[PDB]
Amino acid sequence: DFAKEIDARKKELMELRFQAAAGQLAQPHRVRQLRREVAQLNTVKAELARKGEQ
RNA sequence: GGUCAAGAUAGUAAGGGUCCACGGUGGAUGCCCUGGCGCUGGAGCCGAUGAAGGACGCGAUUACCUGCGAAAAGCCCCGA
Ligand SMILES: [Mg+2]
Ligand SMILES: [Mg+2]
Ligand SMILES: [Mg+2]
Ligand SMILES: [Mg+2]
Ligand SMILES: [Mg+2]
Ligand SMILES: [Mg+2]
Ligand SMILES: [Mg+2]
Ligand SMILES: [Mg+2]
Ligand SMILES: [Mg+2]
Repeated sequence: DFAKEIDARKKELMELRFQAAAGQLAQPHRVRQLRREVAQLNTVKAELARKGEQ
């Protein structure tokens, strides 16, 4: 399911990128926030790798 | 006074020269430190877990440097 959680931020980042290429990018911060949420969402995966499996 | 003769002698500067006054150019000199030099003393290896050094990228807007690496001027934990 974590891939499902990731690609939603991906698609919003894509359509938001399109909007930036056009005439409307009124909240630039929503960009890097979404990128944050991807990094976090992957970093958490790393913590379930070594945990449990040892 | 006036003609006539003889004689002497000034001022004109086209442009120049010396001096002065005033500027332009140009970056010496003084002052300054963001940069260096040396001695002393510490510390002294890095890499197949990918080194040293690079290439390409990551910004709302990014050409250069800096930082980073598709999780890309950052992500998690701890302390101040
Ligand atoms: Mg003249
Ligand atoms: Mg000059
Ligand atoms: Mg001086
Ligand atoms: Mg110095
Ligand atoms: Mg390298
Ligand atoms: Mg970028
Ligand atoms: Mg660069
Ligand atoms: Mg990846
Ligand atoms: Mg903290």
